[PDB]
Amino acid sequence: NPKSDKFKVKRFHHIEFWCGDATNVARRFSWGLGMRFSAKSDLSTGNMVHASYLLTSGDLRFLFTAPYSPSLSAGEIKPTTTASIPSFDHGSCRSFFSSHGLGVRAVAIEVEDAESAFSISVANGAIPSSPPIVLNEAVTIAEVKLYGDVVLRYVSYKEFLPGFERVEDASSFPLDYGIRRLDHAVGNVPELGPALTYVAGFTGFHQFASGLNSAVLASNDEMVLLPINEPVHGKSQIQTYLEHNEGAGLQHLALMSEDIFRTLREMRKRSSIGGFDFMPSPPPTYYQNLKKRVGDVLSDDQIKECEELGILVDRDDQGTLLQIFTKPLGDRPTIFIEIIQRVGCMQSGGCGGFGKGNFSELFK
Amino acid sequence: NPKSDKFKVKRFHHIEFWCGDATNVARRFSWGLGMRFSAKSDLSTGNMVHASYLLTSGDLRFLFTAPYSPSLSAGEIKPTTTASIPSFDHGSCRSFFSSHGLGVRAVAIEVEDAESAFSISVANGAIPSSPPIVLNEAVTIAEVKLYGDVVLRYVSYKEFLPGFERVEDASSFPLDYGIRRLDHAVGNVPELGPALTYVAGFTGFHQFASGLNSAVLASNDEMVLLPINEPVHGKSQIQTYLEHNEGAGLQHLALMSEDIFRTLREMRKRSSIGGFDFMPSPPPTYYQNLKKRVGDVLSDDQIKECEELGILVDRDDQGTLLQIFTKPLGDRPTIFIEIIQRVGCMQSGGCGGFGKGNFSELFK
Ligand SMILES: COc1ccc(-c2c(S(C)(=O)=O)ccc(C(=O)c3cnn(C(C)(C)C)c3O)c2C)cc1
Ligand SMILES: COc1ccc(-c2c(S(C)(=O)=O)ccc(C(=O)c3cnn(C(C)(C)C)c3O)c2C)cc1
Ligand SMILES: [Fe+3]
Ligand SMILES: [Fe+3]
Repeated sequence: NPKSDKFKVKRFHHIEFWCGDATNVARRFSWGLGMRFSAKSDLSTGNMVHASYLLTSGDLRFLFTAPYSPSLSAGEIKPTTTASIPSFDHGSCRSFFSSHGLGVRAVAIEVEDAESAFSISVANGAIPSSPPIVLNEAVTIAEVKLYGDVVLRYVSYKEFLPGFERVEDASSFPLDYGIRRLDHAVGNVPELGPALTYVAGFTGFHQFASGLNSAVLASNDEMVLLPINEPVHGKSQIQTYLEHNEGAGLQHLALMSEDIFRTLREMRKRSSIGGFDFMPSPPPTYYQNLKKRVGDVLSDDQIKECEELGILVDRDDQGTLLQIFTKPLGDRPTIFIEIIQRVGCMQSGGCGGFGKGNFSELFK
Repeated sequence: NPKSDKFKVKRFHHIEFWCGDATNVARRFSWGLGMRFSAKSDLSTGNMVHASYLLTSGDLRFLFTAPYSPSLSAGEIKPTTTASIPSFDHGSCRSFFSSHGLGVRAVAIEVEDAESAFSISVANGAIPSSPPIVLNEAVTIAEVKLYGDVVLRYVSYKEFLPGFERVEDASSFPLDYGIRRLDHAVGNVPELGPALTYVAGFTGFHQFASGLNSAVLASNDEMVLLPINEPVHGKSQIQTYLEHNEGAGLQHLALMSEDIFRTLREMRKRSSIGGFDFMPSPPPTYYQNLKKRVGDVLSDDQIKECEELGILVDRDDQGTLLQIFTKPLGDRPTIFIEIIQRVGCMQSGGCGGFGKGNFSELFK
């Protein structure tokens, strides 16, 4: 839109979850989402600091990290660290998890120059989290505060980060349920205004046009979308999140699927056998009314298939979007996932909206 | 053997894992081990303190617990607690996990009288962890220190604990790979002598007849088996465990299978899709030699099936045992699982031994 990015942003690079045990979370997510085990950085690769496992599905990258006993790297100093992600900190990790529980620590975006991106962001009010560091004279990584204890990590290149080792053979089963990339990453905050002013201030991201108030910030080509909500008192779902999460943090990750019907069949088969659960499906009435609001974009047959899978539908102009939501990913009623597929706008980011019309249509 | 139990022990009741996120660990374990989601105690059941999920497979019960934000129960006091497991403590839980990582907090055994069991144990040198508390005038639970931060929980009745809610319908998929009960729970300690003297001292358990020294303690009917190892310096596998685990703790849980061949086929199918990995199989030579050492108990065909599944075999007198080991359950190279099936002794506990002969046969 006005295209005011203060630095060249390319696209989402990865999402990093800080966990208690990386192995168990990553394996659960791999099976439930159909993401392949692609790379690792841990004791077997010489990393005495943290255990990190990368899952991939198309362009989507989910990183799962947990801290080893500090005792293993007690003789190291930053200049001699065996960690592959220099920003990692045992104390910060444990504190983050103890406070918020399983959740996203970093929303990483690929930029043309992470060093430049960091300096420009800070010059513009971003709170530094981790300075630019050049890994193997090939990749540069830097971090600034986004909201709560969630950071925005900048990654630039001159597969995954150096230090990581590609997973081979049978250790890497080719799971794939259709998920292809991260559409949007939404955060919950107590006060939307200051959060918007802060994030838009350091990145230059423009605004992309109950119980909550929301706003979507987007890069120049609107492919990187960072929405934010705040609660509206007088009980907000966003307020309950803030309480259980102990403050602001990522609310949901919307994952684009090249075939949402296939992704939902595959995910639903695995719900009760190690996978993810979905929220209760809409009533039959929602599908009756769907025939009247999107009848021109989806046949009666495509609508029945949406009903079988509990898929929700909504639309703007230019496009339509199919979406569905999982139940919380872990113990706390905080972070959850959204599976989405957009029809139209030939594709332009945000085609079809974000389903705000479903909040209403669902209640009816 | 001498049958010196100081109180009436019945059998293993459950194993409790203290986690960062109970939901994710429990769902991963459910799928990888084929254990049904049977009961829960969390926000939906009114528990504002902890999230606890029970998985069952035959008589085997695996409990997964994680602490919610203390803020949710900040107005509670022990006399008004909403926790279903009165021994739970946010601080202790977080400390345990931060220190050791994902692992067993409690090895629970059913006794005729948990109050009596606790008092007698303490009179005999057991270090109290949690006093006897009567839940819903129906179940009594008490805890004493076993080793490290692992406690021995006594449970007596007058399904699972009160407060827990049975999982119904589709929320409980009937997974079952053949696992039926807990055979033995082994702990690693720095000094075997004092640990044996301590545990045998308060329970009356009798001794059931490289790099390590081990000893097996057993109840009267030898159905409850609590083995313990210590490292032997001059690098012990047990020493590496102690370092990564930050001290003593449960090393492995041996799970009895009513059909180890079926359990291994099912588990192996799921290894790379959210399940558990197994250690590298024995060489073909191990199976050639197996034909000569157990040829009278297992046909050539049964031996080839053991080779396909990587199952190890060993024997004493009275019986033979089939066993296999998974790779560590979580991030740290600490706790792992053992799948076992015993042939003979018609069944008496410990029939066939524990595979000590395999340590040698494997190296060759
Ligand atoms: C907690 O239970 C839930 C789950 C999903 C929704 C829900 C619904 S519902 C009630 O229909 O199910 C419709 C759209 C969106 C949705 O994902 C969204 C809404 N606005 N935006 C922005 C980008 C503006 C934050 C989104 O990303 C969401 C989260 C609401 C409550
Ligand atoms: C860490 O890698 C491993 C995995 C398994 C074994 C292993 C082997 S191996 C080398 O053949 O694979 C054979 C038997 C047993 C076994 O489970 C055991 C041994 N003694 N006892 C007692 C009860 C006395 C502690 C047991 O419970 C075990 C743990 C050894 C190293
Ligand atoms: Fe969304
Ligand atoms: Fe064993």
